Amino acid sequence: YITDMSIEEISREWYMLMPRQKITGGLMVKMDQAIMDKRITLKANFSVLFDQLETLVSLRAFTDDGAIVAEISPIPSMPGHSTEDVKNAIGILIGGLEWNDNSIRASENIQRFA
Amino acid sequence: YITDMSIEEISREWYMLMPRQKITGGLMVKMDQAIMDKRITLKANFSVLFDQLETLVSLRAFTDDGAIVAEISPIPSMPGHSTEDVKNAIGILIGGLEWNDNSIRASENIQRFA
Repeated sequence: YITDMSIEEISREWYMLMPRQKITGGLMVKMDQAIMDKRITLKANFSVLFDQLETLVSLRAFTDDGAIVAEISPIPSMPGHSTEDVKNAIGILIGGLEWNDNSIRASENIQRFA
Repeated sequence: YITDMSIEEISREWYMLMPRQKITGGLMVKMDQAIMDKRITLKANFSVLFDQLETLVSLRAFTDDGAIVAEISPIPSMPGHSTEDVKNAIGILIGGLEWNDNSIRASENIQRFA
């Protein structure tokens, strides 16, 4: 099991100026269209089996000022999913952010297991 | 050499309310951020060689409305783009559009050669 976020930072209620979402694999992917020209920093809490991602808890995206603008949590009702599902939820999100000229950096673990 | 687009279509000028344009290779994807939940159809005029694509002249995207909301055109300063470039511009455009809950359909010719 791995962690990039304070139990606080993962339990922090957050909201969007311009809500967007996309449901993939077993993964909900939300992200605020309002954000542009910022650095976004990706932090995932997740589990691992045999040196590889096993299950995602939450990935959240922070700005320089530590605000969260996008999350990638499992589906509430129907969460079962693989890790190949995750790499895509991320491509998806990252893709959306970079459309608004934001530049993206990812947690170290996030790059090891994805 | 293939043409989904009547000359009027590929020549006509067109506008956006929430413009956004990414770059990839020698190609310039612009899209109107202001469009939500519309069906978009991709028509592309392009040159083919053998049984695969050669040079995009342009790819525009239309609502059932006939209005063009996106365009993947070759950058004038450097004009050269690649086959793979085009594959990327398109994926990028789908993705950027599909965030606004838009549904896409591609011309036969596009699906055939890309």
